Amino acid sequence: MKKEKIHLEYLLNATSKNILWSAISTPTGLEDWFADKVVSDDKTVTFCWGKTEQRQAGIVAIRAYSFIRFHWLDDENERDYFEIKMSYNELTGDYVLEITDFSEADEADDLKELWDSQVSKLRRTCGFLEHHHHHH
Repeated sequence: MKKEKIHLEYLLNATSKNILWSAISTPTGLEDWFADKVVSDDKTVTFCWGKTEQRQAGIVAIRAYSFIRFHWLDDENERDYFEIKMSYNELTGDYVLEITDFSEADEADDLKELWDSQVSKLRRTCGFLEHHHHHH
């Protein structure tokens, strides 16, 4: 009936730094692994695919890599809110990666398939292998 808030934890190896998801705050960082092209402006990110249909999303809050929040200019206040944290474990070297998503009970089954698919796979690949495929 009402969406559930879920923080999804991914274990990233000590080889990988903060720059992974800290890249999404900058144009050249984001378009390196997101969309065809990303043209930025002050406090607004403009995504450009094939010159037909280009989108904009404003930042809510951010600090280095401890947390970063994106939210659309079209979706000003409803359900399109996602944020990404990462923290450096000084006791081992590896990163704890925490993404805040909203999903219904029926959709949480998909997100838990994405949970087990990623957390088990990062171990056997030793680093990264992305399978949280583009839905919404």
